[PDB]
Amino acid sequence: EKHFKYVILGGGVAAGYAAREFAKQGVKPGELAIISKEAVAPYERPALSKGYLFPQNAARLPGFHVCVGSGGERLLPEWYSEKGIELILSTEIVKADLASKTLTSAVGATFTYEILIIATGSSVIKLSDFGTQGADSNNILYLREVDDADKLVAAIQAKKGGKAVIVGGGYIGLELSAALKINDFDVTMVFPEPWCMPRLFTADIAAFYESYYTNKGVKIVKGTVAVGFDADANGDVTAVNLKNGSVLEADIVVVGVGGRPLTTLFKGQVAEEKGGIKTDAFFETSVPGVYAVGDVATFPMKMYNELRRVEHVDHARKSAEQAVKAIKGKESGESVVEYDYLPYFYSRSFDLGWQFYGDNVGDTILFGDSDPTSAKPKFGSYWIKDGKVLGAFLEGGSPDENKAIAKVAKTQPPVANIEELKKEGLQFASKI
Ligand SMILES: Cc1cc2nc3c(=O)[nH]c(=O)nc-3n(C[C@H](O)[C@H](O)[C@H](O)COP(=O)(O)OP(=O)(O)OC[C@H]3O[C@@H](n4cnc5c(N)ncnc54)[C@H](O)[C@@H]3O)c2cc1C
Ligand SMILES: NC(=O)c1ccc[n+]([C@@H]2O[C@H](COP(=O)([O-])OP(=O)(O)OC[C@H]3O[C@@H](n4cnc5c(N)ncnc54)[C@H](O)[C@@H]3O)[C@@H](O)[C@H]2O)c1
Repeated sequence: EKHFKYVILGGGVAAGYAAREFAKQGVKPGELAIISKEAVAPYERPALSKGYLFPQNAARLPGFHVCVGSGGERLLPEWYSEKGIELILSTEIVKADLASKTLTSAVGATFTYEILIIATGSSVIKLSDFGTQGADSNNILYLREVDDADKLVAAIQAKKGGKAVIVGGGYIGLELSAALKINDFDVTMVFPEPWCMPRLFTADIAAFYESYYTNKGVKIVKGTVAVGFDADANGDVTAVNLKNGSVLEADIVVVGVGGRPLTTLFKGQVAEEKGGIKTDAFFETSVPGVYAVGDVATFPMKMYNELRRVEHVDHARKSAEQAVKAIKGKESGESVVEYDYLPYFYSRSFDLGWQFYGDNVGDTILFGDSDPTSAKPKFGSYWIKDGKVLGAFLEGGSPDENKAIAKVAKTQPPVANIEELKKEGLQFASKI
């Protein structure tokens, strides 16, 4: 039975960035523990679907421990022990009782706390959820944690030069389709929607990336779903059966069909909304002394005057920081300001890299070029509602251009002339 003044439950992005903030805020040896079911210290999860899969110069632990993903210092296991912050690894909590402030591990150990930070992130929706036949065949893989990534690297090696089917057209789908093609697989991506990345992309943006990918040799099958998987006598996947009637041969299948916030330990004990744990502007739940951050939190997004849940990395880092600031502020008598987040999303495919800021609401225009067979692609999009820019996307931007579009999203400037916005889209951003 161990007690700590502060317990972070989960050892991911938000956990690590919260530890770093606790350090900055003066935490003392013996005050803080992090409990994680993973066997390693907090790391930059984004590396797992990018640099981890590169066929050379790949990312590997301990290189991508937090906080190197945002250009900060690296927090190795030794940083935590030198600060007297205890890492309790390979420990999965299976029961949380918020009244008695007690956590229980699968093996029966118990942990009590005074303040709890719920940083349990998301799990992955699985094809067993859809009732897809044969979905338990071997070499049908999902990607969330570094153990998953290691299985994937192992399959990439064992099936070298084979066929991969990627089930899903979101973030995992785009990144993994690219990764498998770069590792010399024949790759087909399958999804039900009419264009990829429906959670952000417009039809116009999606067409650029889908043409890019098919020019690289990736096949895309839209408007269908998997209905079953053939397997061999060892139970290893051999083929994906589609609802449209097509059967795709496959040595590896990777699935990216959505994440789910891991809130199940807390059902009934805290207020929920939009699938996550409802919080205030300081990441406090409906239970005092219990905070939720990162992917599990539904919080007030001040600039859009709405409750939202964000399932991306920038928010996991900044929410973690805000929570610790609020906790420390409450212990002194000190005021903290309400979280004021600008959504920042990004991804990379092959030699492409885009950034998006703000809100994808209103009607869209493109600017730049747009031609996927251009020497060096560089184009963007503005989302315009009520005469003002609410969202901005840019592929191929310099650091100054990226900062400029972020300033557009943050300040929501009015648009006088649309044709002058489309010719000179970034001149507009730079004048803001
Ligand atoms: C492969 C991959 C690539 C990504 N890349 C990007 C990207 O490029 N850009 C971007 O904006 N976003 C990206 N994301 C999303 C981003 O990483 C998440 O928003 C971020 O990790 C959320 O941080 P978190 O702390 O809330 O959760 P997570 O980092 O998932 O951390 C949750 C932690 O809690 C542990 N946990 C859960 N339940 C328990 C329990 N019961 N007991 C003990 N431990 C538990 C988990 O094992 C894990 O350590 C990506 C996600 C994935 C999966
Ligand atoms: N660059 C990034 O921001 C980035 C990269 C990797 C992962 N992630 C995160 O990791 C989590 C997992 O990503 P994800 O791509 O699984 O989810 P996502 O929410 O980004 O995409 C879900 C996708 O599942 C597909 N889908 C739904 N039903 C399906 C079906 N029946 N059959 C085939 N496809 C179906 C859709 O094409 C949809 O695009 C999310 O939180 C995501 O934000 C983010």
